[PDB]
Amino acid sequence: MTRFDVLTVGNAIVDIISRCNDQFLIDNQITKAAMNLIDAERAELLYSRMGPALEASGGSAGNTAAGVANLGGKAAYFGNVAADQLGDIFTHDIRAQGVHYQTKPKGAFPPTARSMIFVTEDGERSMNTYLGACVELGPEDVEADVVADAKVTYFEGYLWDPPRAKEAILDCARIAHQHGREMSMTLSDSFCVDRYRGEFLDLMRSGKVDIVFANRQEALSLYQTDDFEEALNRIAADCKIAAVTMSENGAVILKGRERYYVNAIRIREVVDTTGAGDLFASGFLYGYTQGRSLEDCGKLGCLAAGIVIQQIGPRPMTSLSEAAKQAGLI
Amino acid sequence: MTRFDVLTVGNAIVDIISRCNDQFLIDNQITKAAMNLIDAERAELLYSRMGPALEASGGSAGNTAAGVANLGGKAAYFGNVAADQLGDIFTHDIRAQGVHYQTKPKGAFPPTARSMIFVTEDGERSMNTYLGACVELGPEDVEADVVADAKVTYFEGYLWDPPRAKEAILDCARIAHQHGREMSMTLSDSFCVDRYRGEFLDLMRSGKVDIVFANRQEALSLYQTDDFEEALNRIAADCKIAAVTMSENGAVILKGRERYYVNAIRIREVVDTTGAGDLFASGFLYGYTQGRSLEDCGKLGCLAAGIVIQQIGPRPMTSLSEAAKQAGLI
Ligand SMILES: Nc1ncnc2c1ncn2[C@@H]1O[C@H](CO)[C@@H](O)[C@H]1O
Ligand SMILES: Nc1ncnc2c1ncn2[C@@H]1O[C@H](CO)[C@@H](O)[C@H]1O
Ligand SMILES: CCOC(=O)c1ccc(N)c(N)c1
Ligand SMILES: [K+]
Ligand SMILES: [K+]
Repeated sequence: MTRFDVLTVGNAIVDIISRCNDQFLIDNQITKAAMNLIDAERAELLYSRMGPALEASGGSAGNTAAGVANLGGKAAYFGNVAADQLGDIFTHDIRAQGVHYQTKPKGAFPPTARSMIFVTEDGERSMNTYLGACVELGPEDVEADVVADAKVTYFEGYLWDPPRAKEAILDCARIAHQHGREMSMTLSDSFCVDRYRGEFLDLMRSGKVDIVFANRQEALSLYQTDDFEEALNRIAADCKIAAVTMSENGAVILKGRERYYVNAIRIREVVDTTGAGDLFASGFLYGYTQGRSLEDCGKLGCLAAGIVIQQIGPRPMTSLSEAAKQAGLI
Repeated sequence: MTRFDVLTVGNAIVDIISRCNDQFLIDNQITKAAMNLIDAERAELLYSRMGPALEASGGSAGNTAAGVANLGGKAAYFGNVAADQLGDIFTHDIRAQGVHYQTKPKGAFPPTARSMIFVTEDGERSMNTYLGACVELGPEDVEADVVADAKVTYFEGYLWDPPRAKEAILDCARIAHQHGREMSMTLSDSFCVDRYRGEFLDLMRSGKVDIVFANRQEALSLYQTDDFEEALNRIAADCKIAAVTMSENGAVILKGRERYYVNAIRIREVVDTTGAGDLFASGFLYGYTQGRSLEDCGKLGCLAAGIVIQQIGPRPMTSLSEAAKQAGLI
């Protein structure tokens, strides 16, 4: 009997969300559909140009933990905020969803990370992230008893950007595996992959990462190929289990020579794609820690992903567990 | 020609929004559909029990100014925040809508006001407001040049709660009337009216308030009657122009013996009633300052109101001016 099903580790972020036209992206040299890192000066500049906005707790892994909790699984989260109002919001939202969150702020500066997310008419999201207090996450924030007591520890590729987070993750890897648990990562973003390609591959090939999440872009980038079939064969060879999403075309789960294809739910309208990948991981990891088939994990992933893209905000405001019961996924 | 069509004055507040069941209201002794004032200790308590939330810039008058700006009118706002992150959010959202907002924060403490708004399945909103830095708004925040140059200065009844706001308002009344402009107020909330009945009536009868906004509940409370026909006759006798909203039953505008009845627009679904009255006033005051007839002012009000209640958040995220152009109201 174990304390947690899923522990996630990520950049703790509050989203600042606004709708824009595509000319806004071009005028501001914002790479569309991507995570764009920005300094404090650029953050002020972009905000000055941003329309009236809504705020909502974010962070890829934070969203994923929240999604596991919503579904009914037992979640935990590691991520550093500042001792400020944005930090208080982040802390409230994740804890109120029923996720264990005990990471202590280190001070007020740097302030709590934020991401200005611009949503275009097509529902695509373009993120502009000032990492703030995220740069302070290190080994000192690893709650060893939590990693030891979690079926899966899952982390973002995004953590390779701040300086010392990777050290926390290696510490996590070691504790998890010594306790016979498994480690999971998402590739996060195609440019993030570009930046850390060798390191990500090393994590997979050394056995420090057991299950890998990727979308089509991330997979294509990982192997710098335009051949998706090549990407699928290579990713299968590089990790024990790979879950590869393909947006409206659904997902394929890979294990050794096994492939399991899952359909995407049919959408009324794409509101905002923010959190689709995160919530796919929520459903997959919930199913996975409940002992479900790799196909059923895929199904749960697509269900959670499908729900999150039909609302504003990265964390489902409706009941995932209820949705899963209605869908016969239970 | 003048710089401003509408100046509004109010409690500068950021909303913290969550959906709840009706048992939540009962267990926490929250008065349904009402503005519930709370201290710092109660705010912490309620937040600790609140679910994952979304933040959005609020304040009744704030929403109203932003709504006038959305429709194409020239707006200005007086309201006091603190020098903190919530205050920076408030300052951003109202300015980015093209509202003149120059009220200077006095420090970091008390912090920026916030209201925890719980939305029930029926779409009703129950607000729980800590006034924070709002208690510091006073005559010193009256930008005399703005009042002098605004066609209408509009204020909340809610302003009678903080200690010195009423002094700013009397200064606005004097300046507005001496420059040949009009003063407007909203009765805000039925319990607010209970609290300040004598003072509100005196504002109306002395000529400091020319145009009054009320919903059915507020009108009945103003005269402590369950006879709505009595309320309409009495309100028409106490102010020059009365705009009385009746939710799904639309509105009635009253001027002397004239009555102009307006229908509510067709609604897909009542998502969240937060801002309905605020945006009615936006539509009304936009028409009014554009020389439109009282009936067409009603119509523009009902349109702006009808749009706001079909979304989460108190400020329409879509173009009101475009909606009005499509609506044949121009
Ligand atoms: N650098 C980053 N690291 C982790 N998460 C991020 C980063 N930038 C944006 N996000 C989060 O990604 C989520 C969508 O997947 C958003 O909620 C946003 O907060
Ligand atoms: N005491 C108050 N004074 C002014 N506005 C308020 C108060 N409490 C809540 N509000 C605002 O009322 C709006 C809905 O009319 C919400 O956006 C909320 O911010
Ligand atoms: C409900 C939020 O309020 C506070 O935390 C708070 C209020 C007043 C103060 N002076 C301080 N320091 C904090
Ligand atoms: K979304
Ligand atoms: K609303």
